[PDB]
Order: sequence, then C-alpha cells, then structure tokens
Amino acid sequence: SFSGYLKLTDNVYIKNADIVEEAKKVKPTVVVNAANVYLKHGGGVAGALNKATNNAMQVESDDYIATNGPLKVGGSCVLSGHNLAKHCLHVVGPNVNKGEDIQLLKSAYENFNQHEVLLAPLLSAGIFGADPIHSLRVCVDTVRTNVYLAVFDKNLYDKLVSSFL
Ligand SMILES: CS(=O)(=O)NCC1CCNCC1
Repeated sequence: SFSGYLKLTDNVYIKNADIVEEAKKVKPTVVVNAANVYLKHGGGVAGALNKATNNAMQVESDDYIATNGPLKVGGSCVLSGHNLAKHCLHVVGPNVNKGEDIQLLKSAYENFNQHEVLLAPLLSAGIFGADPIHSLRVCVDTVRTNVYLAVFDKNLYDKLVSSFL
C-alpha cells in the first residue's frame, strides 16, 4: 500500500512525491487527475499523467468529450487509470488563472468522497493558480474518504506541513 506519508488528519495523508512515480509504484484503485473541463491534458499534473500513459489517457479523454461534452468546473468523471491506476478520477478544480471561482474548490473535492481511497494532487494548485495552503485546508475540511496527497515540490511540501493547522 502507500508508504512514507505524513498523517495530517484521520483520513488525509501527504507526501513529497511525483504523483506519476507514486502511481506507477502503488497502482492505486484511483489516481486523481487535475483535469480541465475539456480533458485536454497539456501541462501540470494532467500533462505528466497523460505523458506517462503514452497519450492513451488523452485518446480516451477525447472520445469521452466527443460523446459527453465538457465537464463542469467542480465536476469529475471516472475513466481508465491505464498503466497508473485501476481508474483515473478526472476532477476539475477552478483555474484562478482563467478567472474561475475559487468557491468551486469545495465542490471539486466532494468528488473524492465517492471513492474509498485515492492518490491525488492538491486541486487548483500549481498552474491552476490557487493557494495550495488553501487547497489543503479545503481538502481536509471536505474529503471524508482516505486521500493520499502527492506534492511534487519539496519546498511547497515543507511549507504545507509546517503551516498545517
Ligand atoms: C492502495 S488502494 O487501496 O488504492 N488499492 C488497493 C490494492 C493495492 C494497490 N494496488 C491496487 C489494489
């Protein structure tokens, strides 16, 4: 199972790790992708997860969008986890760099509650532009299922742990 995580709460755990490497190692039931409404996995966590699938995630995602249309900001869909996990839960957190409402971050994290255990990044963090300290607080106050957070940046991981209330 998951190794080397620091326990933050009864159900939230955190580790300084590359989520692709973490997924390839653990092969969790669910890996969360920091998706956008179009499932265009260009950069950030989405670009990295997609590249690890040799673009199979993008091919599957384009078929999903052609059939269903775009996701809502705060919404999600379950697709294959390919070589990373049994499933990938593509969750759309608000992108404050595209002027999206930060209030949607709680709705985005609520998607995690449909899965008993997940390997995930901090939603809306990184290139999505939100404060990762705020994202972690919304995560621990919203998610009730077991979430293993992978934070790529060591300096950000240290800041998150040292400022965790
Ligand atoms: C760690 S998890 O609860 O996400 N998955 C359970 C098993 C162990 C890891 N490989 C898949 C089977």
